[PDB]
Amino acid sequence: HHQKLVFFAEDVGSNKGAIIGLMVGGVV
Amino acid sequence: HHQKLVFFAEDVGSNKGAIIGLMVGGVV
Amino acid sequence: HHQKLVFFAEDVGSNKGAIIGLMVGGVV
Amino acid sequence: HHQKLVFFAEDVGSNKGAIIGLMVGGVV
Amino acid sequence: HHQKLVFFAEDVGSNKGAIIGLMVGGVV
Amino acid sequence: HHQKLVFFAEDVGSNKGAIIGLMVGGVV
Amino acid sequence: HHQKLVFFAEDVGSNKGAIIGLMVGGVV
Amino acid sequence: HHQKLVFFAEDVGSNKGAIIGLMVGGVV
Amino acid sequence: HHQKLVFFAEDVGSNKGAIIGLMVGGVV
Amino acid sequence: HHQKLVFFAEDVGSNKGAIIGLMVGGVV
Amino acid sequence: HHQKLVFFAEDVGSNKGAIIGLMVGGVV
Amino acid sequence: HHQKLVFFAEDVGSNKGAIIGLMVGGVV
Repeated sequence: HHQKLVFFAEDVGSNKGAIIGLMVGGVV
Repeated sequence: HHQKLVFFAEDVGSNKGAIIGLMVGGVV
Repeated sequence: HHQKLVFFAEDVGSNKGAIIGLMVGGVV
Repeated sequence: HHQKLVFFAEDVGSNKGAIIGLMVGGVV
Repeated sequence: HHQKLVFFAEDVGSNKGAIIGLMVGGVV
Repeated sequence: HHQKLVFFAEDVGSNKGAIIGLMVGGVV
Repeated sequence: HHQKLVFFAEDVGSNKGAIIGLMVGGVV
Repeated sequence: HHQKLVFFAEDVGSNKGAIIGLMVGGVV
Repeated sequence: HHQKLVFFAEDVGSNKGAIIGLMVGGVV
Repeated sequence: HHQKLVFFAEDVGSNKGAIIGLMVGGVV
Repeated sequence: HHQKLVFFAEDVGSNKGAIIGLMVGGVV
Repeated sequence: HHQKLVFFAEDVGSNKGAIIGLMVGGVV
């Protein structure tokens, strides 16, 4: 009477890229 | 009387790309 | 009467990339 | 009557990348 | 000959809510 | 000869809600 | 000779709601 | 010949909420 | 010929909430 | 010919909340 | 009547990368 | 009637990288 259960979870809400807010430039 | 169950989940709401807010430039 | 259960979880909300707030530059 | 249970968890909310606030530069 | 410049940025990639990976329960 | 410039940015890629990966339950 | 410029940006790619991957339940 | 510049940045990638990896429970 | 510059930054990558890895419980 | 510059920074990567690894409990 | 249980947890909220607040530069 | 339990935990909230507050430079 064998029995097995497996549960797995990966990469929940991580930032593997970039999140950048503001960029400004140039002569004035 | 064998029995097996598997449950899996990956990549829930991560940012693998970019999220950038504002870009401004040029002479004034 | 064998029985086994496994539960696993990886990478929950880490920052493997960059999160940068402001960039400004140029002559004035 | 064998029985086994395993539970595992890795990388919960660490910063393997960079988190930088402000960058400014240039002549004035 | 007056001149003024202002630059501002807030809340770049923070987690003000929850990021939870796995939930399991019940009799077996 | 007055001159003024303003630049602003808020809430770039934050999680104000929840990001949850797996839910399982029940008798077996 | 007055001159003014304003630039603004808000809520770029945040999750104010929920992002949930899997739900399973019931007797077996 | 007056001149003024201001630069500001707040809350870059902090966790004001919770980041929790695994939850399991119940009779077996 | 007056001139002034200000630069400011706060809360870069701190944890004002909780980061908890695993929770397990129940009779066996 | 007056001139002034100010630079400020606060709360860089401190833990004002809790970071807890594992919790287990219950009869066996 | 054998019985075994294992529980494990690693890398909860550490900073393996960098968290830097402000950078400014240039002639004035 | 054998029985064994193991519990383990590593790297909870250490800084294996750098946490640096302010950088300024340049002629004035």
